[PDB]
Amino acid sequence: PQDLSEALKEATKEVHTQAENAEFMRNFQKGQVTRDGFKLVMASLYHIYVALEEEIERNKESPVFAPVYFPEELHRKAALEQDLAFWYGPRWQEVIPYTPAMQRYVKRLHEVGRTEPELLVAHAYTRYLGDLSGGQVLKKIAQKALDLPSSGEGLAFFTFPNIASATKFKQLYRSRMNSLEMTPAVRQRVIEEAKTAFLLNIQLFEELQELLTHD
Repeated sequence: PQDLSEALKEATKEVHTQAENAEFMRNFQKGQVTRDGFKLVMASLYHIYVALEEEIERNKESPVFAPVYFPEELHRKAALEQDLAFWYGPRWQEVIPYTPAMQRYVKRLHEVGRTEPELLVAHAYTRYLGDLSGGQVLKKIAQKALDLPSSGEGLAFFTFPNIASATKFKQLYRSRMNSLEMTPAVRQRVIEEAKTAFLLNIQLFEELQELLTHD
């Protein structure tokens, strides 16, 4: 439907559902997550955001991405750095895993950011706004299921400090994205890449599940 944000939601409803029904995520959402599994998602998110934010910076001035460029409100890399230092210790950077499923997610981000910046919006929208909207619920599940100490660290990723109202921010983001000048042909590629984003998360979930069950 007219608005890109609406068309995107309709065409990805199927894969979005498959993403949430993916075993690993399904369990996490049901409160079934382990420290090992949670550490894997956090490490995964770090690699994803590092690559995504790297590509955003390279394209922040392009007419195709500038409208959805909100560095202070959304950057997550720094937050994940604080979090990984807690979950993996002081030497996290040389200990966190970087699996094949994480690698191809990163690869795709770099591909899009370097040659087709017009599609970066598909990843940024689903990743940022998706994480922003589901964070508080996932955070509580994490706290309950993992029983961490009153360390004051480990879940910074789940709080977007520079966004007062998640609802008002999403309204603004969709507005910028919905008023983005794009061809019905370019528009189709973007919707298709939104699909790619969800599919990349599904293959990641499938791998993390496999890793945990066979270690």
